[PDB]
Amino acid sequence: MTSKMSQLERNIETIINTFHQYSVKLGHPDTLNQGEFKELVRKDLQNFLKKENKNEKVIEHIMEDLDTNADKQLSFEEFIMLMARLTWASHEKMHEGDEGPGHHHKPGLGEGTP
Amino acid sequence: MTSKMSQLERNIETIINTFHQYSVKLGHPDTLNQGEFKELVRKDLQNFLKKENKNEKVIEHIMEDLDTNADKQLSFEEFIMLMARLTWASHEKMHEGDEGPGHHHKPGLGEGTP
Repeated sequence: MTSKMSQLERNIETIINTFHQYSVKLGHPDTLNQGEFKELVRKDLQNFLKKENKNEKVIEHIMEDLDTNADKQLSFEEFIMLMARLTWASHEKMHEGDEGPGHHHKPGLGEGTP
Repeated sequence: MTSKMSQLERNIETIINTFHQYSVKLGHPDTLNQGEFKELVRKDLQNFLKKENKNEKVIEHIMEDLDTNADKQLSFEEFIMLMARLTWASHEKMHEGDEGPGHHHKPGLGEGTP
């Protein structure tokens, strides 16, 4: 086994460093501030949170409501719970209608895929 | 743009459904219980949390200490903060010594990669 690393672990690492590229805009990337968080959602989550991406104030809500440390910033733990909120959304997408549809939801969350 | 999906979003989705395969062992996968969480860490996080993976009691701690809903289970939000704990660890790995080493840490977190 050359690849000790696993599917989830690599996936987490990829998330961590990319989220941190938005976080690193302040230097030692220890957070996502209002601007960094908005951009983060605007670029990568633009699809999963696309409905949310259409408004700035909704993102502003996650921006500071999740700001448990109350600095208008998001620490690893704070933005990570954002991923849980999004997990609940992807939980709803997890019920793929393709097995037997009662009502069809859009791909990946809201996505249009041929 | 055929791939509306983004690097982080796909990465999150991959995490969600795989974590949920361990969560789905109970049916509607709404959690990771003690056994499901241990296995989850044991299989995928076995590398990132490898030092932790060597003990069961440490995983048991994350198992129920993170169990904010106090059912000896981990909801999406509860296991997601686990990923933040692991984010702090990967934050330490994020300081890749390869740019200019003062002290070298093992790859990806603890990994040995040629």
